[PDB]
Amino acid sequence: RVNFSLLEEPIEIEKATFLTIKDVQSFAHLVKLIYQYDNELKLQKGLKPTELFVVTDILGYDVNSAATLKLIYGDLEAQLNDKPEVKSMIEKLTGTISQLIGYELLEHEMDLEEDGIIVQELFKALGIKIETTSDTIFEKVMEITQVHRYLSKKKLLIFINACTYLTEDEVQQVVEYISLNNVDVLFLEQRVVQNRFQYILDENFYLSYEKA
Amino acid sequence: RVNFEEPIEIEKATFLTIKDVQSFAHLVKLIYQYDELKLFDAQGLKPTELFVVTDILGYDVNSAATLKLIYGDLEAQLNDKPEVKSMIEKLTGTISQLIGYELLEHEMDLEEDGIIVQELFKALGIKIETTSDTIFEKVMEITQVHRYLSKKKLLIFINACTYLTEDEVQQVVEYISLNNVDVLFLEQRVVQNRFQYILDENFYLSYEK
Amino acid sequence: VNFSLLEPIEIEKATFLTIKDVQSFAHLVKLIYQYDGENELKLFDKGLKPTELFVVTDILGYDVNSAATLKLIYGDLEAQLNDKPEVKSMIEKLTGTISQLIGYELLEHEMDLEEDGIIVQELFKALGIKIETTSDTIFEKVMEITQVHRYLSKKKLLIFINACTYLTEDEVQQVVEYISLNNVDVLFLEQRVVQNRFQYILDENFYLSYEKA
Amino acid sequence: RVNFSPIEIEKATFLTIKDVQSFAHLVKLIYQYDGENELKLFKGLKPTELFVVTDILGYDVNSAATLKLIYGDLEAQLNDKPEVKSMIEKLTGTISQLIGYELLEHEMDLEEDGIIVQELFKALGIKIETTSDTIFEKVMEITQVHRYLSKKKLLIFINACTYLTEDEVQQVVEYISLNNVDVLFLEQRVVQNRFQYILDENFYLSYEKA
Ligand SMILES: [Ca+2]
Ligand SMILES: [Ca+2]
Ligand SMILES: [Ca+2]
Ligand SMILES: [Ca+2]
Ligand SMILES: [Ca+2]
Ligand SMILES: [Ca+2]
Ligand SMILES: [Ca+2]
Ligand SMILES: [Ca+2]
Repeated sequence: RVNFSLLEEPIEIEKATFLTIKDVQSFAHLVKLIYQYDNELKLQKGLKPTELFVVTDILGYDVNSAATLKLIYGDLEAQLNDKPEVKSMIEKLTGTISQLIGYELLEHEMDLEEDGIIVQELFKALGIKIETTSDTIFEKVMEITQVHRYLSKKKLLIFINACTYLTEDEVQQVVEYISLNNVDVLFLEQRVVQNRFQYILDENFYLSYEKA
Repeated sequence: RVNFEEPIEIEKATFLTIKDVQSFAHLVKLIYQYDELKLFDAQGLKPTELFVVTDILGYDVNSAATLKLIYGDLEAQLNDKPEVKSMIEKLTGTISQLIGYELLEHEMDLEEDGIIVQELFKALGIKIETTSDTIFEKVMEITQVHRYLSKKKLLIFINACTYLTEDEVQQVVEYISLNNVDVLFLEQRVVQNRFQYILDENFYLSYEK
Repeated sequence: VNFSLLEPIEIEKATFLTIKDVQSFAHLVKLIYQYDGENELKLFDKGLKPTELFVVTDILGYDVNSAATLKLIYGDLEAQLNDKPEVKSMIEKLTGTISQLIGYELLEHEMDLEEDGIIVQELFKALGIKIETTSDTIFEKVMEITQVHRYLSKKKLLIFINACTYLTEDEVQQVVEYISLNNVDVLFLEQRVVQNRFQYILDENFYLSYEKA
Repeated sequence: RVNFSPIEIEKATFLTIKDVQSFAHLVKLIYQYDGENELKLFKGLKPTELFVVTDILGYDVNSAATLKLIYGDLEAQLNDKPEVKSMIEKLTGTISQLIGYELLEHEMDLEEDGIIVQELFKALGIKIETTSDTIFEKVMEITQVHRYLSKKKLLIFINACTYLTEDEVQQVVEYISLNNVDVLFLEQRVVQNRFQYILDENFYLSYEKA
């Protein structure tokens, strides 16, 4: 994954790549570009607006949206498909509940009818979601990265200012996760992230791949 | 129970025929307009306490407000069969445990609440069966549903008795008696072989046969 | 359009069908309400989707002012307006003037405000444009349902059940009079004979005939 | 106004937290605001009285409840310019009648009520413009929105000053002091050239000019 704007040199986003932009205006501008994304070019084949995933507000980000739960539930059912001895138990438990309640409908004085219970119905009845209420920014960053692991239509996650919140070993565990799961993410910072390699465009317009 | 040209007393299944079509139309209008024509208790009826059907097969017996009342009642019936409820409680508990393990094995921080019996009712698709209904059956169903909707003091059917054999009518008239529900049947053709208020072409109020 | 259930009766314009036996009247009503295409009632052209069918028993209760009906009526209403261009341009010029004025008000306001335009539909919707139904008689409502049947091109067959029990002999004529004018196929289904007109009849012993009554 | 996890929020007030773990911890505390570990006082603040932004450009300024309030103010404005209101009502009036005849000649029994200004604003899609915003511009708009929502007693911007030059912050602060609202700027690095509370690398609170 490749982008270019004012640099006149293409930056390469492979796994977890850090881009620090010292001058606030140029940082405000690249940020504005990222939200207006459509100038600013993302690649070979140009990225579709819909394949970009941007977060600035880590805690406000809704990770339990309707679409994301759909995939999670899809995978949970799959996982449970591969454990026939468990799926089996579940089926017999739900079957029994249905016979049981079935009887009640009969003894009920109106003309009652039922279908049955499939696993998705169970996921929905259980209130299955990602836990977020007790999240630290670190725990949440991780949760956002994993949703990205899943959202295979989302080609690039850009974090903005996310590092201003994390301790240095915290940044390393996020990187280790991104490395290990073959996803690509850009951290866009205005202040240098300590003890690692990063692109830096400095107070003047000198682009370098230094370290801190 | 009391409604009014002359005051009429509605209790169990009562029949009102109007043979002059215009005055039948006019009354049916007034029935749909209700808020001019006045309906009383033992000594004032609010619109939400009145309930009307012309389209017997189209009426949704499975509407959410009614499904609530049946579910409530179905749960009460569970509650009063303590060994059965306990069986269900532990079976849904066991499910919640199993799925909960699966949550732990899944890579993300996953959470679940629990399964209560109303959720089971909604997951099974508990409703009143209607697909196979005959007009006759649907009238029976609608009538029961009238026993439950006790904020609905009076039920009016219009032209029901044109769909129904004189024997079905009597079934229904009885069934209504066993539930002590007040329902008015408004017709335009006399209902054969029974006592009905009649308002004839020449506007004479009769209690005939 | 055509039905068989037992043989076949063409329904062209305002056509009446009296089923004199109550068992059979009820059976057929059930068939209509259970209509899908795979089941035992058959309605033609050949073709006829359930989505294309349109049945009303309860007339006062029918919602003539639904969103999907109103979209069609507004559409017609737009066209009637394009057929009188001097009125049309006056509307465009008058909404134009509106938009400029409110525009200047967006400029003078502290905040950075933006508008787009007013198009006729938006005017219809701001006008509370609907069919008046509060004061309806059954007769009046029956006209409106017929009228709405006409504008819904997707609805090929309208069916009224027991409509003639609320309607005087004069009133019936006019519905038929309207129906013919507009080339819409509506079937009136009855249990009693309709006074003084041509109908199909199924008698208590199941002979079908086409008679005045 | 008053803050503790003991700080007085008045007009434009900045609070810098130097240890990232503290910062993180407080930001989280802000997103959980109920009345638990940290507290905001006039008497307590309800969570609907609170108003936090981190994602400036993402923030929906054009929400149904905010628009409600602009429209009322726009309407108020209109009413105060009676020559204009009078022109608008004539225009809507004439339109009403033209369509009026068209309904009378329509075959169906067609009915209309009328047009009031609020409906006018709605058919226009009156909204705050944001597609072209810079972060600065958006920051002004949100500050404006805060000025309309009497209900939110406090606005908290987090990391706002990583996107803003010294001169722009200064324009934001001029605006706020002037329209007199309470907005807290929570940062993790010192904002040049102004007074701000500072939490040291623990645990000392001081109120200096940087
Ligand atoms: Ca089910
Ligand atoms: Ca969590
Ligand atoms: Ca639950
Ligand atoms: Ca049934
Ligand atoms: Ca518009
Ligand atoms: Ca009317
Ligand atoms: Ca209006
Ligand atoms: Ca703007």
